[PDB]
Amino acid sequence: QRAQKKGDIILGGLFPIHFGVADLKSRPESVECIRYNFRGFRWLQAMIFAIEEINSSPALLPNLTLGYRIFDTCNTVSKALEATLSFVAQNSTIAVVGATGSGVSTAVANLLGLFYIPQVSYASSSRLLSNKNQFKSFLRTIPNDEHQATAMADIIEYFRWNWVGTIAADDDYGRPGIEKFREEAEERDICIDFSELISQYSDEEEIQHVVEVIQNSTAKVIVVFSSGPDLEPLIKEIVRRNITGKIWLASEAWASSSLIAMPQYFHVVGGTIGFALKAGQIPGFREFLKKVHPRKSVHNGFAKEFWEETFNCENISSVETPYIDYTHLRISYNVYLAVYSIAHALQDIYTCLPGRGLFTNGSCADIKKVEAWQVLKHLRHLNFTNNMGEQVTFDECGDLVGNYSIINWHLSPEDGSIVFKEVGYYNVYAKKGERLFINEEKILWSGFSREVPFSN
Amino acid sequence: QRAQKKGDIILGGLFPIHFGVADLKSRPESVECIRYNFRGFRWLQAMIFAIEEINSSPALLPNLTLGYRIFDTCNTVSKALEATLSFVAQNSTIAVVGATGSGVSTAVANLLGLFYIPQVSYASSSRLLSNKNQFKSFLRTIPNDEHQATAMADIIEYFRWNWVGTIAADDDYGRPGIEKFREEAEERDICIDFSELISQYSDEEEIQHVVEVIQNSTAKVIVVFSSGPDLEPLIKEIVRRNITGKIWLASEAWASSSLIAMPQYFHVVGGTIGFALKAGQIPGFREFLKKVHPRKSVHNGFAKEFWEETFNCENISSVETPYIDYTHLRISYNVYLAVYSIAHALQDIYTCLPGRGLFTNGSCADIKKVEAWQVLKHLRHLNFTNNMGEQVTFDECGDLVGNYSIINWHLSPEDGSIVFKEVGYYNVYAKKGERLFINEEKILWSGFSREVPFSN
Repeated sequence: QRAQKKGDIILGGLFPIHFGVADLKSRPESVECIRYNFRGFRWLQAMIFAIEEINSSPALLPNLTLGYRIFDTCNTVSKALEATLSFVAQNSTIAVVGATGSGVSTAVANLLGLFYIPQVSYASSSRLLSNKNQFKSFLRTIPNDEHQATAMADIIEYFRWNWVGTIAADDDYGRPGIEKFREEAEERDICIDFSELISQYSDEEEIQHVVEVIQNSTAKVIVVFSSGPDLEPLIKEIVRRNITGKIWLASEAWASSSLIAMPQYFHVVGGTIGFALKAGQIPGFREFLKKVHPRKSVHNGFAKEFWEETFNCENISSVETPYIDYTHLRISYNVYLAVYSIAHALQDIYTCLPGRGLFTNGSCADIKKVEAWQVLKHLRHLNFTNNMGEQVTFDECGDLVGNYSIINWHLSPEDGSIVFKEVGYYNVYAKKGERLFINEEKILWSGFSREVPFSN
Repeated sequence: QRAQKKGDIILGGLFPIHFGVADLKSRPESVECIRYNFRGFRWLQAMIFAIEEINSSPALLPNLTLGYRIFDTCNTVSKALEATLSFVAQNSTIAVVGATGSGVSTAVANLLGLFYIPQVSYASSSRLLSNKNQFKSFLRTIPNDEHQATAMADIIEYFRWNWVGTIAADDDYGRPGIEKFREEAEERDICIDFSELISQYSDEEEIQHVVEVIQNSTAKVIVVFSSGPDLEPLIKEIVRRNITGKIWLASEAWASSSLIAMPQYFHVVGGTIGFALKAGQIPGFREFLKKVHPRKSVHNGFAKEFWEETFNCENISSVETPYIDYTHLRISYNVYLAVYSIAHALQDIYTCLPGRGLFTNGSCADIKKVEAWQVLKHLRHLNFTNNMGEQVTFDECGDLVGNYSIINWHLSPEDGSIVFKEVGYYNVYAKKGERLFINEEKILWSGFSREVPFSN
């Protein structure tokens, strides 16, 4: 299954269409995914949507079509790596949209970097990815977790808390991020009661042990740096243990994750203050999402599966699912800018006056035979503006930043569903000590109480 | 340059023959190594030595020759990855000796795992490599750093110290290891004055900052988890800063590293207590090392370089160098067992009675057409004995353990060189609290003083 389309310029794509895959008595026989990832399918959608829009856009890259080769990482390096090999078979993909996971992106960046194939991630936020010495051809349209780690400490200090816990996934997006927060704390005089590591495949024993350490601890505030899949197993047992009254500080990855944000668990996950990326605006994207259908599209071979999953195999709106059930496009917007950033780099090459080329002898690149390294060069020196009206320009470490959005989980009496209410903002562009804004109101501590909890 | 030799069974090899490699105005043009790694060349030597010995060994694998395909990782994933691709071009290498670096091995294990190619590392000691969920085809002949992290804490508690520092390389062999030690401390009531991260390519500013944090701190004991190259830059400035009286606790990687262990720095690096792996015994290896010569051997294309480096381009003994200047073979012995472990696995396949096969239907594998996954199966269930007289059998996470050797750096008045005197032992096979033995004598605190230093 691969969303593929013919084009003069081919752009690779790696998306988590699923959440994870299922001795050697025989051939390994590969492995199969076992959990469809709605929203993740809406991701590749944006990518394809942006490609179509730019093809229909005469101003951007005229007399030139752009094709795409998009696969499924399924939150597994193995499937992601097999794909990355398929991308560098000739070395042709001029660029590949980075994967979402920090660990998955790390591995793909290793191979892609060897051939200097520009990789623009849309979710990877691991500080380790900023090592251009190893990740030379890595670029990310999402802020690193260094800023996030700082914001959490600010919030804990803001509510006068000195006794807190810690739970991070045993992988790139968590262990490194927590390290930064640990350093953020202690300096602000915030003692850490306990530190725990969880995984999507933690043994039931491990889960029991971490739940045991969650209890016992007198700390009521517990910071959590983990994606939805890794924290899914832990929260499940916490729910049956019915451990309530523990306030959780989400970490973006699971701040808007439906995997954890479900009414059946609101008893414990209720009132979880987390961090969301600034909501972007992709116009005409809603209609594109509704115009999906098997037999139709054809290129997006991923539709069949989607349809089977959304219709137990008919209007998409008929069946509720995170695919079209969205209020703010955040990571989806990141993907849109990611493909647009490459589009502008290619357009720059298409429009480079001789003697004004960033290449040697001020020479330009023949887009008729553009090379990936040439795109990387331009991508490094990219300074265009966003559709939202915002100058976009990757930094020296190929990273662009943006303010966060403090969010608090609240229950809606209309449908009993979990509505995420913005409660404050964190201005990254601001100065230190004047970057955090949290309206004390709109904060339902522990899902209901409106009195700041005690955590000393 | 590749040490290659024809054989029915081909075993890959990745060794750090060097210590590291040297915009996009033009094609990247690859990169070149810039520091020969003596001892590292002595490593591949052992590998080749073991291959020859087993070929000349009729009992082990009769009527069967074994060829090798060995390259240079040069402490760089990029060169290492390019090699790993060369190994899986057909997928043929039945097995590849793992690299030395934790980060380099991690990446190679990703690709090798995809094709289930058994990888047996000889130095990689990163706990993260024990994640068989990701590293399914990873096996290591060296203990993880979890045991080491425990030993350090024991030593600090043994000498009644509560105020200590921390300096780890910003990579797999350091950041994860220190995390374990941090947890080891605090529990033993050992406060950490400061924690710093260093790299082989840390900016001079970074070096100045870490040296500044090294000073100021009242902590006299400073634990250091880093390989020789990463700590080389920091120690250089500490020497010019002439910061003396600071006791250092080596971490195996640099406990016997000539890069740091040099008389010109004994003023600061003097009296550094570190951890060394149990010394193994490879018989007849000395003569093999002396029988090296360009024009001769031919297969080891790495000789030319070696010769140029050892003779500024003649008897090898004439020129002193860590290649033949060795008193205890440790990692070299690890490589010997690594290739022997594969040899025994292949011999098991060569001798499997029908109906007694670890494969389905109790079927054996046709060694005439042996597959890598079949070798992996056998490697998992390997239980042979060492030449030193020791049963060798990888654990569930493909890791074998061994007692460590507390070492203290001492100056020899005969040549003014830095002699490493064994001072104690750490029995991993022993119980908790009864595994650490450090003779208080033979300990020259700060290189000279014989009075336990004060670090509160």
